[PDB]
Amino acid sequence: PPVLDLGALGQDFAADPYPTYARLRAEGPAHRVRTPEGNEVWLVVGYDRARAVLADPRFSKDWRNSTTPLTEAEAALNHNMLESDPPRHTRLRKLVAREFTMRRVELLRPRVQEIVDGLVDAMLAAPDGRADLMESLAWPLPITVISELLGVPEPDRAAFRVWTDAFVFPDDPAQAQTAMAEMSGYLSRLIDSKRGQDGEDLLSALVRTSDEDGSRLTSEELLGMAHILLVAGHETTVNLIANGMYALLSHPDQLAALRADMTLLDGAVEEMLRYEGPVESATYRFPVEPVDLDGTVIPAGDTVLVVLADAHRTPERFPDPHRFDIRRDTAGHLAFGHGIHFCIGAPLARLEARIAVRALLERCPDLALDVSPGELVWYPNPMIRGLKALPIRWRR
Ligand code: HEM
Ligand SMILES: C[C@@H]1C[C@H](N(C)C)[C@@H](O)[C@H](OC2CCCCCCCCCCC2)O1
Repeated sequence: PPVLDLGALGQDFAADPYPTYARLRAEGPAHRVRTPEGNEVWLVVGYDRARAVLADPRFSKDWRNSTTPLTEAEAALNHNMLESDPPRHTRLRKLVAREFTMRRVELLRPRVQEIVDGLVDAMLAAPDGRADLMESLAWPLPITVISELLGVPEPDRAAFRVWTDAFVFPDDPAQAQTAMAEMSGYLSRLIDSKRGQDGEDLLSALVRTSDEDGSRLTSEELLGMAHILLVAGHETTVNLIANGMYALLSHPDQLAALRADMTLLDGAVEEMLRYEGPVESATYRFPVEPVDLDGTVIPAGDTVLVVLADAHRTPERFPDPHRFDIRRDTAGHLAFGHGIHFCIGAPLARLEARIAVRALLERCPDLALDVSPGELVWYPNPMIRGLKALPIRWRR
């Protein structure tokens, strides 16, 4: 079986990748491909198998188990809980699990509500009643919340939309590398700027942790932890809010239902995650030994991508999978992963999305998509499902 080239597709595959994935699931669970970027990885498709592989400790997240080389810039950033296995994963996550529980997150609700209120105020002041939702709300909300939590100064934040329109979605390989180096350079200087200043933000608390005992949180892990916590939502929450609003605006009858009964709101957010969540493939996994998936043997050290998008379109698990239905049973979706690496930010992502979605519906009369779906442009990236821009309008 050849290597299916996804850069060849090309296309087209950016707009709607799903039939490709379903086409593979038909044959079997595991498939060699080459990305638009051009790397040889395995894809794992189909719900049951995707779910199992996410939580299977035969598939490592530690790059020591991978045969793929890292650049120096990549390596500088990889001492984080997501690119670790137990016991390191266990020790790292314990350092911040208390910060991110539902109940600690619930305390942020007034402030999140306040940030959204202000962003929409600003949005609604447009004379023509037209906006790009990505710029006015989807981007600035998550960055503002996570920057306050971690103590990134307001003037420093604009650089991050630049670095992420690079780490996450490049446009040139060397420039993703440059972005990485600059980001790491900056986070290191930010870390140093907290020392001895008695800050109460999370980054200042992590600095003292590391300084009190380097075996509990090394200086590399400290930088890794700042990095992962900061990037995670720039790539994800931004896209859930934009993909989800697009979902709703492009299924007017679901929008109408949600307007008629806002108690449906949490369920609608879940179905935005199921139908078009931002993570289309989970982060890299590395078999620690050959792994046989229904007669396909994945060799030790190869790159394995769990395709969450396909799992979410598996009809035996999610009937009429292509229907966006805000009242669907979404229980068991994979949009936040599964197993020891299950999303730590999930309560915070859900709080930000639920508040943003509610504010839009409540405050934008006759909110509409302001281009046809066919004119929207999705990033070519097959790991992150995200839009370049989301034009909307409302009645002024
Ligand atoms: C809608 C928004 C979000 C989505 C869809 C999402 C999705 C995910 C997924 C799928 C994973 C598992 C990756 C894998 O197994 O390969 C994950 C892990 C992780 N997420 Fe989230 N995420 C979101 C928001 C956030 C936010 C806001 C934060 C930071 C507060 C965050 C921090 C992390 C961290 C640190 C991990 C690694 C956890 C571990 O390895 O134990 N995420 N996320
Ligand atoms: C550590 C990984 C390595 C990948 N690589 C090509 C440099 C990158 O795309 C990924 O993604 C970001 C956010 C985008 C993927 C979201 C998956 C779940 C969020 C957890 C944080 C990962 C960081 O960070």
